[PDB]
Amino acid sequence: DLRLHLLLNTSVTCNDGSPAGYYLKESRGSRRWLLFLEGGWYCFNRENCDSRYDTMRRLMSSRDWPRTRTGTGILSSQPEENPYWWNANMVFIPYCSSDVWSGASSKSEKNEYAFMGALIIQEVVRELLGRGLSGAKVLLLAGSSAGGTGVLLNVDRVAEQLEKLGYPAIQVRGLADSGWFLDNKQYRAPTEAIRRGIRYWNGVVPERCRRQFQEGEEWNCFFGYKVYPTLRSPVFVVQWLFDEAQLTVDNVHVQEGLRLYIQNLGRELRHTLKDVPASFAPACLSHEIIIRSHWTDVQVKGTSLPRALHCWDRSLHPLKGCPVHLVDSCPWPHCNPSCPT
Ligand SMILES: Cc1ccc(CN(C)Cc2ccccc2)o1
Ligand SMILES: *[C@@H]1O[C@H](CO)[C@@H](O)[C@H](O)[C@H]1NC(C)=O
Repeated sequence: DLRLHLLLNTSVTCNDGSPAGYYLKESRGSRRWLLFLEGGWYCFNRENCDSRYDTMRRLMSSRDWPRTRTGTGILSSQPEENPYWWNANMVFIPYCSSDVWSGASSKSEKNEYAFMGALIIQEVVRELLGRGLSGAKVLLLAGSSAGGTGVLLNVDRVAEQLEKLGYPAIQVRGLADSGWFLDNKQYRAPTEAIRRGIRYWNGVVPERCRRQFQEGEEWNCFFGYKVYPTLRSPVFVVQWLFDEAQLTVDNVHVQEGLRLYIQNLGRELRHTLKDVPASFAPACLSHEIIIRSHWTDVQVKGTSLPRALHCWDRSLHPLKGCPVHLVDSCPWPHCNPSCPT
């Protein structure tokens, strides 16, 4: 199991002012570190954050967190469950900031809630350097859903943090799972909700992307195909072609009109990944995968996701029989027989 540590700097807080934290299982024979960002949507004004505090409070507060968590999927220490990185040092960072890991605002006389996701990541990294991270060869920042978008927003800032602190030898990389969305036309909106969120959170985006889109337009950097070309750290993108959260925001729940909509969505997502050299994108209706225990089951062109990630590792030392770019071409959900049931 992974053991809970609340942050020693208690000014870095969850939404309600309680300390943020992380779950850790050390592997003293390994110089690889996996830091995973939890997901779970977000809230963008006082009224909908109040609702979330009533019935999704573990995503806003550490008051009720358990002392341990079992590592699953890519966070498992068993080679049978995790062929990729079973011997790595494992970290799970709970999502308690409701800001897609972008915020830098404290609770105050003028703010009912604190939104400190970007600062939580920074503080976890700093405290881990005293526990063994200082000796690392590779730090893989991973995440699912809102945490997958969080990887895209934060991987280059972690790389800059470690450089400025005097650790140029640690290679920082990103793994974004189910966080690559389209700002597309709905079947019957994310952009306006994210625009309001950034102002409510004092949200921050990567510097090069901010400089392209400029003031008032930072919401663009929450969309994978717009922020990814601005990033310097290596990033592997995992994305279902028919993501259930994408379909929810598109108001989709089969006649000709809906058939054409769904096929066009799959084609648009394929297009945005054409020039992403490390990626895994199966033609399935699902959401998240990398901390699911049966993440080993799905394959594209005969290659599993743990295998693709291992091939990525080798590429960062094309490879015969070890591909890193894997995108399905068939045009309908479950045209891949290995899709989750
Ligand atoms: C279960 C879950 C957590 C987060 C999400 C994705 N959801 C579309 C939120 C989002 C993320 C990034 C950008 C815009 C919106 O699903
Ligand atoms: C705690 O975190 C805050 C916000 O990031 C920072 O301003 C402060 O310097 C930190 N305290 C210490 C002792 O590092």
